[PDB]
Amino acid sequence: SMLTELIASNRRSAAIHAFVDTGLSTHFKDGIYVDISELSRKSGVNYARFSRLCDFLVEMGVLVSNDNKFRLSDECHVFANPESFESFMIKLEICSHYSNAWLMYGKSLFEDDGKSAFEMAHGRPFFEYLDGNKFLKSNFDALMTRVSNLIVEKLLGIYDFNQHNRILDVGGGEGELLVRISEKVKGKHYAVLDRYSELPVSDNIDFINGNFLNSIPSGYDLYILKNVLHNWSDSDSILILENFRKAMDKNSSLLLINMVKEPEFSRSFDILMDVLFLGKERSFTEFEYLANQAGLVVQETKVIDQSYSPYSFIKLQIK
Amino acid sequence: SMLTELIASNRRSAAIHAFVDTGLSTHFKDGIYVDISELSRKSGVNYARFSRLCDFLVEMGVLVSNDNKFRLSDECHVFANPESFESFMIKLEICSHYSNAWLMYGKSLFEDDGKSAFEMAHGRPFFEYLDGNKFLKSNFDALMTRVSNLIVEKLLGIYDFNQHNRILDVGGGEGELLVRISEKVKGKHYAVLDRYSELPVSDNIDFINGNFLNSIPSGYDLYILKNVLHNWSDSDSILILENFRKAMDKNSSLLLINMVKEPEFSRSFDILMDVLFLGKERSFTEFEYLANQAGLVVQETKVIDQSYSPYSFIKLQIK
Ligand SMILES: Nc1ncnc2c1ncn2[C@@H]1O[C@H](CSCC[C@H](N)C(=O)O)[C@@H](O)[C@H]1O
Ligand SMILES: Nc1ncnc2c1ncn2[C@@H]1O[C@H](CSCC[C@H](N)C(=O)O)[C@@H](O)[C@H]1O
Ligand SMILES: O=C1c2cccc(O)c2C(=O)c2c(O)cc(O)cc21
Ligand SMILES: O=C1c2cccc(O)c2C(=O)c2c(O)cc(O)cc21
Ligand code: NA
Repeated sequence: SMLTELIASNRRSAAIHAFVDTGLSTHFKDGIYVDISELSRKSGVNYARFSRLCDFLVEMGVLVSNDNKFRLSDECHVFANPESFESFMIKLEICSHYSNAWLMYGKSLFEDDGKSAFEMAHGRPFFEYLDGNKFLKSNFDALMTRVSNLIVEKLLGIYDFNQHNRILDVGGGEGELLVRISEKVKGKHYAVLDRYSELPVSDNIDFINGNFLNSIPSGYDLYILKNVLHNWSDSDSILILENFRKAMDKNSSLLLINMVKEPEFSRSFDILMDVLFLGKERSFTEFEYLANQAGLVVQETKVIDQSYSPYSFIKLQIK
Repeated sequence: SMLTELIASNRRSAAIHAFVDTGLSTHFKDGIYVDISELSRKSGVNYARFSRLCDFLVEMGVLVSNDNKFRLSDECHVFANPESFESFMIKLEICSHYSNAWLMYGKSLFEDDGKSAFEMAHGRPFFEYLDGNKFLKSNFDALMTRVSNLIVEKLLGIYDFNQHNRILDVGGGEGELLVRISEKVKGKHYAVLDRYSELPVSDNIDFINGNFLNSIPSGYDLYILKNVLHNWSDSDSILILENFRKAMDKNSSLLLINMVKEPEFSRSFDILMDVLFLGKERSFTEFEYLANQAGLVVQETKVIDQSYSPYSFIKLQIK
């Protein structure tokens, strides 16, 4: 049936997880045809059982079968690279913490606590729990770094960064957005604000330990907020954009950059943001509405096309 | 993207799970259009957050949206019935025990210990663990009961049960197959062999606590073995069929009934049998081979069509 295979959709995720997390996928580099019998002798993986997994991977379109051998498909070459963002995605997707968060999702819909399904399972909100968990934090921060590394080339193309002097990336994570921007845009003051127990170090990057719910530091003329607001509710999103308006002067600009809600694409991510953060995906006009409540105005609006999702580039300034 | 939504396939299962497990799907009986605002006041679910889950269910084809109201699809009416086979399926599919089993699947490929990924996660083989876990056993036994109730109509159609006198259903679970056969085929002796701590009770069904790995009891002219062999290896499958031969005489008949591997259908179930049992999916000829190794001869092979999978009906006698 099609409904029973829809019920059994998790089996598709778990099969890819077993293929990628073990490191078996890293034997399929440069679109080579792998002999599974030779892979069995080299790595010690069970020939008969892994051959059954490969047949299911061929069904999913991850592998391609020819000449009694298997290659990764054109689109699934990323699984050969353990450094790829797709590798970090599946490692987090069906991990025990996410699984337990999903099992509290149903129950979380009836609660008016303000606690996410993640918090009900674990006892702390996502980012606070990550502070005491290397696995979740390292994989999450790594994923955020890879997607930051992918988009940066297009950001520099669509927006002139040389017109600015003092740049702050609010919730910048490991800080790879401004590090890569600073390499191609020279002789500027660069700062990255996030929650740091230990401050990261990089040449001409000012790492700040702070909280964007409490306050943003003033005196900067370019502010960046990439993939933050979709981890928050409307009220918290307004509170963040309010703290920008207090900090920002007349000359200042805020680049609200985020994955955007387009009808054509999947709502699956919208549900994940509800489970992990009690947040949501938003459209251009939804982002614009929250900005208007905070006391900000939309000057420019452009779309950035990434492989996995469309992005919403919004240049905001104060009233 | 197509790759990231294949990676995020677990989100479909988990979204259906939250919809069914809570009992929100039971409000969508007989294809009625549910107002979510009305459902919010009645049951107490968050309006905005459940509305977002419904929009994702519309994308999956579980719900249909017309005039800001949601009904179940023609195929997905089953989710309205909490005692449906599909309702028990999703309740087991992404439960913590299955999740932890899948997370040991990758590691289990490199072991030649004879331990399933389930046993590696939980410390005992599947059925032995179900003895000390009512959640898994009651849901599993219930699922096996519902699929037994679905097939019995077609099974009575394609085989003459009136010719037989003494009937034993080996690994018959709660015994719903023989109970439904006994209701229409009257005046026969009926017995259901399985692993019972406490014997089930039913009108003229002889429930036997036993072990088909150890021996099958002799003195029956009809034997049934439905959806057992796909929970076992080839050697264990041969051991069971050998125990049938030693039990059976020249006039005896064994109905080997099981979900069969057809190229057209998904390999997803084959991987689940590997994770849970170290079992496998098998074709007609593969089933035929194991029977011939055990010293059984095929009399009559037929195909039974079911909604979710094709079934192999193999009549076996000794020689
Ligand atoms: N109260 C808070 N103050 C500052 N940073 C916070 C915060 N709550 C969450 N964050 C940070 O917000 C980030 C959200 S993920 C986005 C990371 C980065 N901007 C990127 O696009 O790749 C995380 O790095 C998290 O640590
Ligand atoms: N060693 C053993 N001896 C007897 N029954 C066993 C067994 N190991 C597993 N079983 C039983 O085999 C069944 C597998 S599921 C099949 C149940 C039923 N025949 C149906 O098709 O619906 C379970 O009920 C399980 O309890
Ligand atoms: O894959 C992503 C992701 C990709 C691109 C941009 C993103 O922001 C994310 C993101 O936030 C995210 C997440 O919060 C939790 C996840 O398990 C996975 C992802
Ligand atoms: O849905 C089934 C199922 C359906 C029909 C016939 C079956 O045998 C099964 C079965 O065995 C099974 C299982 O062993 C574990 C599961 O999580 C789900 C199922
Ligand atoms: Na390896």
